[PDB]
Amino acid sequence: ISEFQLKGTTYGVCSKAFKFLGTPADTGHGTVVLELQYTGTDGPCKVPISSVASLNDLTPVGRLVTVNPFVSVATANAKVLIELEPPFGDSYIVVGRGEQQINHHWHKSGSSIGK
Repeated sequence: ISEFQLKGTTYGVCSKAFKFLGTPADTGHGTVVLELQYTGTDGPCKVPISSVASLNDLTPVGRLVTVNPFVSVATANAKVLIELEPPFGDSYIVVGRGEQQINHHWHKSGSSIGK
């Protein structure tokens, strides 16, 4: 399920220095827990993370549960666990902007993969 203000264009879409620490894992509460580390000393920017049902990142079907995805400071250099909402059947969790990205899958109660 999806709203505007939680995705919320609070700044321009950049991020540069992230790396995965923990790929998304379903909480059994309807959500996934996902962990990154922030691999640089810079980049106050609108962090591109998203939650969709078919890697249709072009129209967000889920949300970012933990926070509005925006890096408000250069001090964001943390190792940081974030919740997302992956919809039922399938989901795809995208981390990045055009030329610079990563993505991960999930499969939950009626997937194309049968779970």
